[PDB]
Amino acid sequence: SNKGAIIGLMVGGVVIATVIVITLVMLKKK
Repeated sequence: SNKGAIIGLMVGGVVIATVIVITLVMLKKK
């Protein structure tokens, strides 16, 4: 409650950032 649940999305978002990094690595190919 009150910016309290905002942390919840920060937990499952750590894995979303791991894929974004490798993404830029696949772009240089083309």
